[PDB]
Amino acid sequence: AGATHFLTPTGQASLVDDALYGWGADMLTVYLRCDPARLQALLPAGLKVADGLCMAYVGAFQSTSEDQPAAMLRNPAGAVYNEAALSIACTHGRQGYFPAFVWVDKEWSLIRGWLNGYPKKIGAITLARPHPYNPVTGGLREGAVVGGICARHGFTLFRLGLTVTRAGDAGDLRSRPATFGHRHWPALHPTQTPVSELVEVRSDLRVGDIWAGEPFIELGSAPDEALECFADHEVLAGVTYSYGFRIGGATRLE
Amino acid sequence: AGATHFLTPASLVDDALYGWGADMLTVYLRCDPARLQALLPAGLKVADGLCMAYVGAFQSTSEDQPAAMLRNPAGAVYNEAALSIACTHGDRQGYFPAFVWVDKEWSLIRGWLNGYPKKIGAITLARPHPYNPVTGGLREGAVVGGICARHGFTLFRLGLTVTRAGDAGDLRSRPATFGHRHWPALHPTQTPVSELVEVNRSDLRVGDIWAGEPFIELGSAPDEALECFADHEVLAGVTYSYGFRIGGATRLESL
Amino acid sequence: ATHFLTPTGQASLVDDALYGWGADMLTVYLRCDPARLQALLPAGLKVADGLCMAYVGAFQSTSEDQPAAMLRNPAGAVYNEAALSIACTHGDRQGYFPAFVWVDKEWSLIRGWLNGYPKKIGAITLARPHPYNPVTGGLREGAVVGGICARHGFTLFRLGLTVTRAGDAGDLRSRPATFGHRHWPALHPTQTPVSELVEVNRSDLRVGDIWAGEPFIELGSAPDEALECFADHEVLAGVTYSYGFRIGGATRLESL
Amino acid sequence: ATHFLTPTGQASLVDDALYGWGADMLTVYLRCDPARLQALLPAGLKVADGLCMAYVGAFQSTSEDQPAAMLRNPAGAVYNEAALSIACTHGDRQGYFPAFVWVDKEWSLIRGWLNGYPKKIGAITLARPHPYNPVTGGLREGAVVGGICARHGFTLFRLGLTVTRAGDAGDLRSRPATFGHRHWPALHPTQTPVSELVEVNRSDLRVGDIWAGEPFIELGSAPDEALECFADHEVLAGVTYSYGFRIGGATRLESL
Repeated sequence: AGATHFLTPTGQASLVDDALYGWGADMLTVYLRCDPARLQALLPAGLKVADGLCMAYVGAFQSTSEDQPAAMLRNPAGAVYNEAALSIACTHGRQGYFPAFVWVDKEWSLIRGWLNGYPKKIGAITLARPHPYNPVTGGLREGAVVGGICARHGFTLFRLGLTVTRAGDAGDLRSRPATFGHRHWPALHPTQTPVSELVEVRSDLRVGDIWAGEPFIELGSAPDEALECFADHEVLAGVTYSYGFRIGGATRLE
Repeated sequence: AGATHFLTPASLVDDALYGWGADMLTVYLRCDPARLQALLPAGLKVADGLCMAYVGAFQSTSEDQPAAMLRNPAGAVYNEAALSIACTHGDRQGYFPAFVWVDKEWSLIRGWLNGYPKKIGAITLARPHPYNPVTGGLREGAVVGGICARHGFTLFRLGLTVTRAGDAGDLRSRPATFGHRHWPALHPTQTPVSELVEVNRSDLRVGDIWAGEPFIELGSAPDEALECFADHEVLAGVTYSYGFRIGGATRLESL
Repeated sequence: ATHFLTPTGQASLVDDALYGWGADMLTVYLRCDPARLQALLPAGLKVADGLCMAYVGAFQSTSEDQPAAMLRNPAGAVYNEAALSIACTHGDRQGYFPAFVWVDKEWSLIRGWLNGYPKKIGAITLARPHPYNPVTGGLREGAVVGGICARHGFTLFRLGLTVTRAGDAGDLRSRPATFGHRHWPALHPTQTPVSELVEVNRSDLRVGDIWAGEPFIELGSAPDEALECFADHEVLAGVTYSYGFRIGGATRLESL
Repeated sequence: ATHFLTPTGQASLVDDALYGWGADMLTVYLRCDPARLQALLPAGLKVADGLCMAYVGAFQSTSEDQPAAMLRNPAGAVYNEAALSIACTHGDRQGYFPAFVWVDKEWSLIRGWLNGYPKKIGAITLARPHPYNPVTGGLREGAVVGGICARHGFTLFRLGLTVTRAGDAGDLRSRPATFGHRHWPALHPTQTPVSELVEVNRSDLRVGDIWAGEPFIELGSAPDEALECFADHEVLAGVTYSYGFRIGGATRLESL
């Protein structure tokens, strides 16, 4: 069921399948508030910024195609990726997030993302959590620390951290049901066929192993990024957790 | 004038003319034309099975930011390996670069936008540095090497033992580069794109050409189709430098 | 304790502090020709019956001295590692000699070398099913686990497991000692070399969440490696598990 | 030769053969407070007037007795490197001590350490205009050159040059010696440590294709680095050039 480059009759060499995928992930998330007017400039036409709430995350993801549920056995690097993002709370009519800036370390997740309107670049991303068998720290508990960082082209993009203060629950995260995407494929020559459309993307959502705590975030700057759009912020809360979901193709809105 | 994500008033790619300079290691091969045809998009017809494998070190610059290299050096260089198929569109002769791996996603996306099928890999081109006092630079007896890998799998290895200075007779030049600009729908409501394009590069210059004894060794990966190039005859090897300018690829027809 | 040496000590790759590790592991046990493996052992170690261990792991290390360093330096707190290790003995004492090891963080490379663990830098991935993944679930009967490592563009080896059952410490082949060859050669005759056999024992050890299954291994080859030393093997067993440990400096046994 | 030690020796990271290098270099000269730089120097080296050099380079090395290794192992034949080095003296002998070095191939890290060059692994890019690029041309008046290095996600430093004129050896601040601290500490009191000052001299040296221009440097910061030691500087000059050299092992001068 491979649907992209490299196209061959077998489909073995395609980056992404036309198939349902499943994800499990561990996440470090920091909620922020920026000037809503600055964030609106980053939103595609038809989405309205909320009160400036933003989420920064660094996560470690494990995805599986329903078309090849055992692919991890022979191709482990095709089954895991890391990702960092700065996402903006917004509305279409319906509450959601628009993930304006996303960096991932596997291009199959980049392209799958782009096809469903997720703006992604390639970066280097690390999520560090205390391993539960680590005898010096144990795992997640009060006093545990979690860290994340992402970088691209030699530039630090942002750093995130959490000092865990207590076990948490769904109250400690700002869930908004929709994820809005901008499926965009521009023309570099006037004869090329462009695509530009708003889409909405997840079923079977489970969230758990939630810990809340004292967050920190430090934004970097790069000549080919626009990180300053998130610079003048209020840091609201931090949480770390695990989550699983299924996604298909994102549905065209307009 | 960034034209892609991230769109802000941070784009990977500019709507602008780009220039490249590059050093290249190239091995020409012949495979079964019938196997290669299966890799060609509709409307391109395989030639006699001629294929080219290359590993190159590229330096690209946008005319919109000709000095970007000063502040963003990693945005100005990339490495790339490819397996390309000699083919025709009508009577016009070209190459279709069926499998390409590059190590910078701005080159991946620029490639995809102009119909180059690219993945991200790790690619190294090693050529003798002219100031190296043990070897000197390129000359008779010099060796050149290239390798590319993805997901931990070796994709292919290339090499050359230089035998003599060369000239354009040693490059199997075909004027067109044909692409498949492809953007599929993952939901039936999404708008797909599938169109054949032709890249014309202006200002092409080739030089510092050396010919020699080639070698190639194909790997295998569960998410690649390297076997399509496996049963081959190794024809020739060359290393050289080349520069050109490219704009967008012109649309030829829908698929 | 190492470069870069400064008055603060903040730029040292490796320090004297005690560390703890947690890890998830994929391990395949093998049997090779004992005579071939003996050629890889430093003087004073005797091969066992040819038993070997291949592993791929995702590791997380923390200093007792800086237990919260992970908050500001996450990439300094995690690494992946792959190894081919040889079961052997020093006298009647049973251990492993980890002949070939590849890691993706040089602070782990250097700590290894200082204790006689031979390490190179490679690219290493361990993939296990995430428990929240709704397509697969986590570790269970029928789950698959994969690992791969590569260097210089060459696949070094691939490992995998199809889980068949829950497991126990019985499915691991414990030999307490890790023998090392602490080696620092002279590149000029006036330089001071080091060559000595050392022994590490874990001062804290935990294994759990053990799953056994059907293994596979596929060795590659590279011009600057000696993977063929492990090539003609019998595949014995496979296991995936979680692991925790504490290690200090390795005690010198004898000069070489 | 080093790990991995095998009878063949095909798996050693480093051999004691003579090597030759060719390289393209971006260099910025600086002056810092000599008192801060002295704190980074090992005992027996005296800081000069505070002159430091920052460089980013693309290197290509070849073993004199494996001169064709690049054909089959290209990644073993090239590396990138960034450094901050301190002008100093040993007696009245003038040299550089390369206090902080980041390289992207561990065989270059280890060869460095053996010869007393303190090296870590980083990601390093040197970008120079390719002569065949029709938008820019190559090196000329008005050309721009850039270099950057990073580790653990932290930018370490950035360098750049806007070329103003062709240059010559007058534009280099050549000091014949490179002084090293060959250091191999003990992690257990029974282990044999090494700590000695060494001197490397080039037995073949070439510099050419020199261009001078307007430099820039921007130091970063990291929790596991000490880049602030170079922070309060005066930017003196910038140059890009090509370089070739042969080096063997560094000679031991004295213990530390």
